[PDB]
Amino acid sequence: ASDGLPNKKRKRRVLFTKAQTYELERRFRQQRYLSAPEREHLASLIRLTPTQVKIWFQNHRYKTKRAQNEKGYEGHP
Repeated sequence: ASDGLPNKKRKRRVLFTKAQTYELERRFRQQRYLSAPEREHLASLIRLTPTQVKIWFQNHRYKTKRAQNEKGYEGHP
């Protein structure tokens, strides 16, 4: 459901719920990038790891609205 899906694409995924997807998309509209004093505070506020938040903002800047998302695609980021 959150760590699994009945499809064949990617494999290994991340699939996050409505608190997690809310905060990540709302910084992706107003910002590009978010530095360590405020990025680690966003990960402690929402409850995730520093390495999964860092590579979420890495994979979202990658020509993303098609399945040509060549390096760093965890589903369809």
